[PDB]
Amino acid sequence: GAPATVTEQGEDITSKKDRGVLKIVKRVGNGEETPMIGDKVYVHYKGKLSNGKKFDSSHDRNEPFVFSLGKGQVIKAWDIGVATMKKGEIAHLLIKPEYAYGSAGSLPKIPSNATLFFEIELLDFKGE
Ligand SMILES: COc1cc2cc(c1OC)OCCCOC/C=C/C[C@@H](C)OC(=O)[C@@H]1CCCCN1C(=O)[C@H]2C1CCCCC1
Repeated sequence: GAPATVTEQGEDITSKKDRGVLKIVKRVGNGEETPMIGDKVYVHYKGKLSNGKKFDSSHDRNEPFVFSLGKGQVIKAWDIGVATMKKGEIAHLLIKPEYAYGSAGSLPKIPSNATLFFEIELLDFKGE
């Protein structure tokens, strides 16, 4: 599966290099420019828990997901991962609980020590 490809071949994009966020680019985006901290960011995504028990998509809501990069408005893995993406790119992220919801989790939706996979498409990013 898509997760196992990332676990195998996938780029370690953490600063500490602890394999905590792993990345494969699936469709290459456009321009040399990736977003700066603070940028307003527009994505579509699909996401799941590795346990296969929960799934979530921006499409279930019929619209892009929007947030300010690097404000901790998402999990650390998104602030890291999306910062590496070009306009128009689709990537896969596989994420250790340390860069998601950790030992506490976020019950009931996310258990203690959960691993998460996302597919992300970066639609646009505008400046603060
Ligand atoms: C544990 O809570 C949730 C987790 C996730 C989605 C949740 C959610 O309920 C608040 O609602 C769906 C719409 C997003 O609501 C706005 C804020 C999200 C920010 C924050 C909670 O999440 C994140 O940063 C990440 C990345 C951005 C997309 C959502 N994501 C999630 O962790 C998903 C999660 C993904 C795995 C399957 C279950 C849901």
